[PDB]
Amino acid sequence: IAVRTFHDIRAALLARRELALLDVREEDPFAQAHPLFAANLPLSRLELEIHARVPRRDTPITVYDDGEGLAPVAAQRLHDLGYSDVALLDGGLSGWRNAGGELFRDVNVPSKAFGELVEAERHTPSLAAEEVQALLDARAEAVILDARRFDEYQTMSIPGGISVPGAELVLRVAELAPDPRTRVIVNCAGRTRSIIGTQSLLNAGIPNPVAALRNGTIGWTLAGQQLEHGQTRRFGAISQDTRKAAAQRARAVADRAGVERLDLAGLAQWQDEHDRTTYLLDVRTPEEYEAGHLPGSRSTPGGQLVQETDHVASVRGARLVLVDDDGVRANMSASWLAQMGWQVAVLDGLSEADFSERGAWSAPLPRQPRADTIDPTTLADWLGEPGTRVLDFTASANYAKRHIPGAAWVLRSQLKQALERLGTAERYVLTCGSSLLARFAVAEVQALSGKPVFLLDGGTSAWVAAGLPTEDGESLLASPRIDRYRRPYEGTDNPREAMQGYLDWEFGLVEQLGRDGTHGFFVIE
Ligand SMILES: O=S([O-])[O-]
Repeated sequence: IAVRTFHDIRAALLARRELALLDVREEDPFAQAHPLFAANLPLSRLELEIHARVPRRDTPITVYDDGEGLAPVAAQRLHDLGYSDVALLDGGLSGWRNAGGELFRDVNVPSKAFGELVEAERHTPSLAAEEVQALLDARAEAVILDARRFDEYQTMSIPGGISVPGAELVLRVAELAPDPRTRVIVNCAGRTRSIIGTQSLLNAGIPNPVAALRNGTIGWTLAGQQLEHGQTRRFGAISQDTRKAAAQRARAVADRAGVERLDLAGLAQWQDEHDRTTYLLDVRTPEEYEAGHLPGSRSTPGGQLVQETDHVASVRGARLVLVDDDGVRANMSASWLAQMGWQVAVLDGLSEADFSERGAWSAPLPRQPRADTIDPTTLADWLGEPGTRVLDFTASANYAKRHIPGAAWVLRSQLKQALERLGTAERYVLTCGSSLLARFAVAEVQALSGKPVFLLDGGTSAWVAAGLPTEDGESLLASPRIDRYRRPYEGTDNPREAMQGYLDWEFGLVEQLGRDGTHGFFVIE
C-alpha cells in the first residue's frame, strides 16, 4: 500500500489519466466535505460495488477518510480483492485541505456544478415559481415536465406536471407538446436536472418556447404554492415519425459535443484494451432494460447517469459507451457527459437481436466468503431465550421500516464500537435484506467477539417470507445513523432553511469550480 498526495491526484486529473479517488467514510460525513472528483464508496459496502465502479484491477486507486482508521482497512481489502495499485491519500481529507485543495459538500457535485456552469454560459431560460403559477391560473397552453426519476415525481410534483426523466425529454416532447406555440417548462426538485433538461431541448432545437421552473419543487414550496403528491402522469410511446426527427437532432448535438461513434466490433476492441476502463451503459428506462439488454451492460437511465455520474463512472478519466434503441437518448446523454469532460461513445448499428440478455442487472461480485447459516424458524426458537444477538446490516432507513424483533442496527464500518455497546452474547446472528452484506461481515464479527457467529439464511426477507413477526422504528441503534445524507431536494419534510441553503450552495458552485481548476468542463454553443 503506497501513499499518494494531493499533487499526485491533481497531476493525474490534469493529464486526464485514469484514477479512482475513493472516500471510504459513510455518506453523511462524505457529504460534509470531499474533493470534487472523489467518489463515495463506504468501507461498509466496498466489496459489493468495487468491481462495477472500478473494474480495472490495476487502476490507480487512492482511498481516504478523515482519520477514522477506515482508509488503511479499505486499502488492505482492496489488495486482497486483487487490486494492484492501491494507495492512501497523504494526510487524508485534512491533507487535501492543507495542500490547498478545494473541498465540496453535498453529493454528485461534478454533475450539479456542471449544471450551474451550463446556465452561467448559455443563460438557460427560467421562470419564477410565481410566473408558472400565474400561467396555471391563466389556463395557459403549457406543459410542465418533471425530469427526475418517476419515484421522485410521485413523492411530490408541480400541479399538472408530467413525468419525463431527463434523457427522455428530446425523445418524447413532440408527443407531449405537438403545437409549437405550447410552452415547455422543465422542473426537478432543485435546479440541476431542470437546467440540463431545458438546455437539452434548446440544443436539440425544438420550436416551442422552453424554460426551466426556477428552483423546482423547493422553489414552489418557498413561494408558498401547493405541491401535488402520488401523481401518475407520464410520457407515452411515440410514433416512428417523431423518433426519426428527434434522432437526427440528437445526433447533431452529439457530433457537436465530440461524442465518438462505435459499432459492436469497436466496442469489443475497447474492452480488449486492458489499459483502459470501459463502462457499457444502457440509458433507456428500467423496464426496457429488463425486457432486453446487451450482455455486459448496466442499467443507468440517461437523466440519472448525467445527474449521478460518480455513482457509476467512479474512475475519472475512464471511457463510456452508451446504449439505446431510439437514436436520441444515448446521443443526448453522451453530449452532456462529453461536456463534463468524459471520453464517451454511442454504440451504433444495434439491432433487436443484440438486446438478448433479460432481467435485472447482476452486479459483479468478488468471491463470497464462507459462513455457517441458520434458518429463520431456528432463529425464532433461539430468540425465545436470552443470549442471542441479532445484528442488522441493512440501511438504517430500511431497518426503521421493518426488522426482526430485537435486532440491533449497526454500521459495518463501526463494528468494534457497536459490539462493545451491545455487551456480550453467547452467539451472534447477522442479517440484512438478503444476507448478502451480512455475509461479508461474518469474519470481522468473529474476530472482534471471539464468539459463535451465524448468517441468517436469506436474510430479513426470508424471515418475513416465513410469516414471522417484525418490528419497526429505531428499536435499537448500536451505531449512529450517518449512512445516508439527508438530501434537501428529496422528500417534503426538509425545513425551509435547509432547502434555501441548498440553493445558496449551488449558487456558489461555479466559483468553486474555478478554484479547483481540474474539471475540464466545457459548454457547447
Ligand atoms: O436536479 S434537481 O432535482 O436539483
